[PDB]
Amino acid sequence: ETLNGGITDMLTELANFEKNVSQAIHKYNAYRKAASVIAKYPHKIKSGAEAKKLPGVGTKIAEKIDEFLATGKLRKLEKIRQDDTSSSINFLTRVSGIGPSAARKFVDEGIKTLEDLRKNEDKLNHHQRIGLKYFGDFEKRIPREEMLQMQDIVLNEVKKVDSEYIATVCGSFRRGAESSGDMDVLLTHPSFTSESTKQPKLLHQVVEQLQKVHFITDTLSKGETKFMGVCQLPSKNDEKEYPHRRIDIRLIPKDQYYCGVLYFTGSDIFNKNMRAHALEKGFTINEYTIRPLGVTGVAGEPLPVDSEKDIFDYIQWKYREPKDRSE
DNA sequence: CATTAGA
DNA sequence: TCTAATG
Ligand code: NA
Ligand code: NA
Repeated sequence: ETLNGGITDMLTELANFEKNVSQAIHKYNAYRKAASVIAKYPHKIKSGAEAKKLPGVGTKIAEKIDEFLATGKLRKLEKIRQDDTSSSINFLTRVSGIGPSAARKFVDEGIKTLEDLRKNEDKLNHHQRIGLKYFGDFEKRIPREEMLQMQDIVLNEVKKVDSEYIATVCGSFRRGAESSGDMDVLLTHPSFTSESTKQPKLLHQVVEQLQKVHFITDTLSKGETKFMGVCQLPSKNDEKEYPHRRIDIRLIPKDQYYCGVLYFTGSDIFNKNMRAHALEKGFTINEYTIRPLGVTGVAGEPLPVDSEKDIFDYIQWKYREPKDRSE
């Protein structure tokens, strides 16, 4: 957690590089396992060899360990950190809709700078274009202050459109976090569940709504179960407008809410833990359901839920407020 | 790990 | 169709 961090962090530095600049899934996958194990390791790594004993830690990595242990630096790292091309890819990648595949492709073409992108807004697709369009706004955090204003609006329409709607703004937001990245609206409705052959307009109705009013200003992607967009707070009697923000909505079968809701609310750890807990308590929990375990090895049978509570009960736990969903 | 674009 | 990009 700190006793072997540099090693791990250098490792991840390395790893990530292979994945992105180079197209070396393997090496990249190497660095990651290695970083994982060493990370586990209960002692201070003092040398390659000691490291090397490790599973996944070969001669390659060990080698880097020593050089780093010796000189608190690495060349390959130092070389890469320098490398314009590689620096370039790490950056373009920040543009929403820009992957590494694209990042290289763009570079090769010679698009390195943000402006480069602008000069050629044509070589970019709608997603990427909007990505670029709102680059600055997409990088800025979301004050809960705004979260509250945002949430409030979304809820208001949802209800206005159909009273039978169920929405939940999951995430950190939900976990009481002071700020957030983008807003996540978990959606469902009774006329939709596991079997009931859809009702795409169920999704569509709302979206239209939020656009209607002008909260949604753009669509990244819209499918029959997941809308990916950008929204905006109504720049008051201005002198102050609002940054453009990422927003996502997803329709859900009412018979799978709380689970998802459980799940999207997190935290990353709280889940796992809550997840490990169900296992002992004779269960299984995943993004959609909770199913009683059967000794034979595995087992099915999706237990009926009506609130985050049911799930809790099932594994016989303490209701944990979103607030304290921290781990 | 699944859901969307696009080509 | 596959393949990429987001979460
Ligand atoms: Na080994
Ligand atoms: Na990106």
